[PDB]
Amino acid sequence: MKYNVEEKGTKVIVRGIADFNLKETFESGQCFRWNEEEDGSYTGVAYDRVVNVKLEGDTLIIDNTNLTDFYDIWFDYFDLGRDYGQIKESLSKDPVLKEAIKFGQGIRILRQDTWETLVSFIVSQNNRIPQIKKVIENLATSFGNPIEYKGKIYYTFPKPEELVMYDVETIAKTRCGFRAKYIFDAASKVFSGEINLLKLHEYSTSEIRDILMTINGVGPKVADCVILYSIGRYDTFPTDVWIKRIVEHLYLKREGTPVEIQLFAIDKFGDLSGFAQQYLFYYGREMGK
DNA sequence: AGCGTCCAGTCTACC
DNA sequence: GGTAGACTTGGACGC
Repeated sequence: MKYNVEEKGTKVIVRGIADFNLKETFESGQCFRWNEEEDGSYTGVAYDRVVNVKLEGDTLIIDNTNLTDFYDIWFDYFDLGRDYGQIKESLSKDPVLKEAIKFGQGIRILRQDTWETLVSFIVSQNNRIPQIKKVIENLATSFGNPIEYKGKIYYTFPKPEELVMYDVETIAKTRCGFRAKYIFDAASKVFSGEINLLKLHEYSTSEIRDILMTINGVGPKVADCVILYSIGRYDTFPTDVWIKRIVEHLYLKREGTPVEIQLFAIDKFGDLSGFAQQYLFYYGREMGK
């Protein structure tokens, strides 16, 4: 992907943007901390930074950042290096995905922080999106570090070291419920060095699954989401109830277990299963099931 | 009405 | 070996 990048004032401008849409990306069910501003731009808190992203045609405007942070953080965050046009063309050979793609032509898989993704999807279990978004912002406000942008105070996502000194009940004050003990166990295990997140990409996909599932409250799904949305292993297909029913209704025309639904997609899509999972998800929400 | 009953991945208990 | 039922918080839907 070829872009013309320039620093201009307190913002960074990227021209030559393709296969990208803010609304579609931030509402594909992968992230939770990005919110729409009145002009249609999005403000979010990731990697201990607060930025506003705005897309005007093929021009991206990232406010409150510098050329150092753009290449070090945001280039890889929005996965700008990858060609989604080739991915869309390849997947479109299946007629079901072609129909799914036309509704989400701008979905890109974000490369989010390992720790935030882990805790975010620990919170996601048996939980609707609006509540997940609320609990995460509670954790941020309660235990995060304050940063300001345009007069308003925003909060970073709490690190493991910033969570270990609190009891379960204190964590439970974020309205997370029974999930509090899982967050407490997750924070304890990373803080002790018992689970290394920086070196986690060195292991195979199956090894990573096993490493993360050692944390109480992390099963296959949470582990899969961390693997896809944070590690960037795209040959995975994280199966939630929604995608199960989407793959059921549109392909097999029967009913299935999360295991066989998963093995059907990885077989059919291969190294592009993660992208396919995104197009079907947003298409699933667009059709209303 | 307002009060109820159901439900949005993982663990635990028990096969 | 496998899974049914419990699980916080809270919003939807019944009558």
